Amino acid sequence: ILIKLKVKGYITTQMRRIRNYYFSITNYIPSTTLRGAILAEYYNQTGKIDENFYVSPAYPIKTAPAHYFSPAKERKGDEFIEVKRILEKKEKEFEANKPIEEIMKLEIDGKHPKPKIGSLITYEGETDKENKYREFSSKSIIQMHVAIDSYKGMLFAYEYKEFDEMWAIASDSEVIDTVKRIKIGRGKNRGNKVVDVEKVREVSLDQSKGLLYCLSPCIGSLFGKTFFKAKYIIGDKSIYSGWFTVDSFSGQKPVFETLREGSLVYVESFSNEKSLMPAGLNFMLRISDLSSIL
RNA sequence: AUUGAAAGUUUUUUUUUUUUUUUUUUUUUUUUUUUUUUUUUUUUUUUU
Repeated sequence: ILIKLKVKGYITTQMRRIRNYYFSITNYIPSTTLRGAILAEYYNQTGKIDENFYVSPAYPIKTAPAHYFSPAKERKGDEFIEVKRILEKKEKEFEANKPIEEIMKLEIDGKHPKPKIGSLITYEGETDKENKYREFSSKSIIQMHVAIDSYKGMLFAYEYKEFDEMWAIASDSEVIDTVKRIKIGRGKNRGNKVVDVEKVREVSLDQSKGLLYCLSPCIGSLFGKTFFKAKYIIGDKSIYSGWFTVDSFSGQKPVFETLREGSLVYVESFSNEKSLMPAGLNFMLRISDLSSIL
């Protein structure tokens, strides 16, 4: 199921507390934060919360994290290209005994590109088989505040981010039906401008064996709980600081490093354990190209 | 129930002082109140 967020306002994101300041880190909005906001709205409306809810991280509309096979033609530019139906043209021979070092040959032409896995990329145009793309840059501001009882005693600062329409995939539930606007950010009761959630057409994506684009920061296994095994993993390491309930005591702030978002992993088998989509991770999917947003 | 939270960018400061729209500039120069008109006509210093 697809959702739409007509944000068009200044909101915050992952903060890096420094002394007493706060700084923007992720140019996008992480699934955990969204899920927390959407569940807080449910709690406000009713209070009965459910942990079976999963929502993909939202990204600016018509944008997507970058993967390895979507590099930038310039070593310092922001213009990205890739082949139509690349993953079908890629993969495939993964069934065959084809050397991976030969598989990841990006020298389609002279002056071969350099990729930046996990960056916000905006679709641009057709341009025959090689689709035009552009890196996404957002607007940020600084909001500093004073502390009084008439007379200053301390100081604080914040960094807000400007976003256009936002899109994300969630779980089919009445929660989104009964929730319309969600306070999002570090300061939920101070600093929000405008927020809303729009339901749109249902989305049916298939998760099965084969090369899959890990939208969320996937993790192969945790605490020995094996989720899936991958032939070859292409991406980057990430650090996860989120929330998950294990029913009984405790169940907050579990820190476990993971794969960076947009990493390419060739998984050939899964497991039937407690899926980590509600924990905001493991939102892989099979796509023909980045045009899967359509 | 967002990793997560709660702080007014606030107090405080007069756009104020110095400077006269001032000096010089005669409402005067010229023009005869003259010009035609007889203080005139009528009347016995006088009678019974």
